[PDB]
Amino acid sequence: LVDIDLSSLRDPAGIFELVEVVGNGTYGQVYKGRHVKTGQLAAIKVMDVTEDEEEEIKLEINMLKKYSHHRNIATYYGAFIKKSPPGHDDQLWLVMEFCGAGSITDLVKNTKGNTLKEDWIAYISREILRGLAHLHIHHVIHRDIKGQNVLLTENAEVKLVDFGVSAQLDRTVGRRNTFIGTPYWMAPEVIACDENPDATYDYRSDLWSCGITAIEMAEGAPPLCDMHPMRALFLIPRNPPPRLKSKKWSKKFFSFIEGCLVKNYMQRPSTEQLLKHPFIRDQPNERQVRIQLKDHIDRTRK
Amino acid sequence: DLSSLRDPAGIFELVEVVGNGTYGQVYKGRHVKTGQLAAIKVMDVTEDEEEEIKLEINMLKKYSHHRNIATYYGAFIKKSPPGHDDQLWLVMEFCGAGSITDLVKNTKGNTLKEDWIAYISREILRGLAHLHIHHVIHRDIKGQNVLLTENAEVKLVDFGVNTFIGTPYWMAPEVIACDENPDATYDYRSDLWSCGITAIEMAEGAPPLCDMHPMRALFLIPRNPPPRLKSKKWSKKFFSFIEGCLVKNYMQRPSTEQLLKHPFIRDQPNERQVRIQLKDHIDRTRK
Ligand SMILES: c1cncc(Nc2ncnn3cccc23)c1
Repeated sequence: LVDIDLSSLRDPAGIFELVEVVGNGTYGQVYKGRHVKTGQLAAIKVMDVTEDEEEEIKLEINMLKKYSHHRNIATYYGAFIKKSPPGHDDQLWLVMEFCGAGSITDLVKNTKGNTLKEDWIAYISREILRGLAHLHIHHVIHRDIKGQNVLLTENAEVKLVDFGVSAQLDRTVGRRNTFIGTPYWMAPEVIACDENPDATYDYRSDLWSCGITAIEMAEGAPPLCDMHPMRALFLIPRNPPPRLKSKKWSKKFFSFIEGCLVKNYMQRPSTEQLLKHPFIRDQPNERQVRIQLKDHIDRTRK
Repeated sequence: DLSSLRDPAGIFELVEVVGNGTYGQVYKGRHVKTGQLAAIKVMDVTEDEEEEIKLEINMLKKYSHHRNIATYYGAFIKKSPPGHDDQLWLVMEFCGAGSITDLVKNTKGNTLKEDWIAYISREILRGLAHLHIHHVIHRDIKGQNVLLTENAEVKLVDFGVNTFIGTPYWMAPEVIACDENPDATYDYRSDLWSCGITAIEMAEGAPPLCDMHPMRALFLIPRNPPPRLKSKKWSKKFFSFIEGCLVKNYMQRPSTEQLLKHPFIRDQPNERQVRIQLKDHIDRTRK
């Protein structure tokens, strides 16, 4: 798009507009929007921000790493501030490519038995991996791969949520930064312990999260769901790699999970290696899966 | 019943973001009909929730009636259009002077006078003593949850409160799971550790380890010796009070009643003047 500037905080007038009526009290909810110049739909994350946070947002935007677009990433369109008079708070807008069919989590929640068919898991997992491969080659770690951050377009295209990942813009607004988020999709290396005191992310941390997302697609929830988050945090580096509960799954799927879920990131395969895994590489029903997913989308849209 | 909750249209308007009790945001709310101020904790009702907010509202109305706890007014449901969750509005007492964190950040040198720390710490302890006798653990004592009214009254907010971990800096060692503590216990005494961290925050402008990434702070809290005031300027009674709050093993940590008898808390002859001095600061902070 012609009027996109990812390096500056601008007024959205004449660039983007909300289509849904946005009320009072926003803190990260996503609304249908539109690119004014092209008419193309957009997803707009809206947050009420203080005058102080706006100054901070400006610096964070300067630190945004850049990367070309990719069919498996919901294109990030920038950050905007919609001004209010002094005293009353302004609103930060984070703008992204619109994905109509909702998240992978909603898809599984809406599916009978909260389990997706294996060939659907293979298709979705490959698209996630292709999205990650693109970020990784540009030296960007997603950091929040989970079913809720993997979206479907109307045409069953798979896209990773990008509301400014290379500077975690959506997890800093209302002091959500000082906070440890949800731990269920966290790799062992991102959690500090005796052998790992400097809990440092690596590109490979996204691959562990991708494996947890594949279990989430298979069982409707990540392995340590409902457990107090502090206990999940203690158990992740200690427990054996999570494994699918049901015996119904193919050997290739169990094998794919073993690849993602190597606890020691130094021994965990790269995104390129996981893309060559038979579960991902061999998809002869790929044409049909898209058709099957596209029908599930159109049937839930009523 | 949750269905009995009315729409806030024509009753309350959201003015500006004041805090965050995450879940959701906290707003300075203006009563449309009277012009009177209130704090509004806005949250999306997944429902799901149902019992979760029902028991939050239940404990808000049950325990808000103590001079050291901000009083609960009522609740509203802002019905949202399809495709979005409805919003729950919890209306609370607006504490005009803001949080003790803001107070210290606005103070020159990011340090409060010792007799102010003693006064604030005692009111926190009195608020905690009320919750503890009613078998309630606050679980989130920190400068951001300790507020000052315009009359320099000290009030606690966001008590008795879930798949995410908040900020870890004020967490007691027992609330953090490790080899020797796999269960991550919450005891009434966990609030006392947090109270000690809040006293350091009042003294230095930030809790110990504020620098560290939250995950690293989480690893260091059970390992590091009890935090201690950096400056040598503080009195021995204040160092002694911190030693009392900051006993790492909660089984050996004094109760709220024992800490209320500590000389730093018990001996406050300038109590009348401190309130005057605090009221002066808050009324001065108007620009
Ligand atoms: C409930 C839960 N978490 C935070 C709050 N914050 C406030 N509440 C009341 N007055 N006030 C003035 C400034 C900030 C606040 C309340």
